Amino acid sequence: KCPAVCTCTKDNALCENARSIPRTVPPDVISLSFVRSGFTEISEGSFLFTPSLQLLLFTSNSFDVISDDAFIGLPHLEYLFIENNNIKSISRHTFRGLKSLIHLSLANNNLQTLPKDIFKGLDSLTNVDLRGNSFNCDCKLKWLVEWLGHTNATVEDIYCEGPPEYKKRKINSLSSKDFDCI
Repeated sequence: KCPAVCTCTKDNALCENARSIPRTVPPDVISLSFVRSGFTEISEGSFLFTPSLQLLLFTSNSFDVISDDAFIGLPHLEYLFIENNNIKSISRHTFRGLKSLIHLSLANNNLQTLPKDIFKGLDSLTNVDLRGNSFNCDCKLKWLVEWLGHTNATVEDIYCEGPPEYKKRKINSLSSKDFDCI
């Protein structure tokens, strides 16, 4: 049955003010959304009780950590929209196992950095949205500049919000020349 913090149809569940990721979402749902949620963390294997998800949305939440393998066990997931959240930390293997993922959004989360190889193995990606963040253009972001240069995925123009000498520079236009790290 539909969890009380959710509203469900046959195909879809929309959860609001959830205090934890519910483990009782009906296992046949193919799209799941969390809005204004109470939980602060997304630990490994959080969605194993809904293995048939094709779409996941997180919007207007506050997260302390999205952990390694948060989205593991979801081999059919094609759309993952993580937008308009406060997110303190995302991990290197947060998106591990998402071989079918077509479109990832990390838009409007005021992210200051992204860990190296965060998109490793996302071989089905045609779209990634990175706008509306606050990236610091330092050595920790060097990998992203290289990734933007080699990916076939469509990615919008995004801009450094720091350090001050880099502010408003288009990240897509940077080179590894722009970074001399050790």
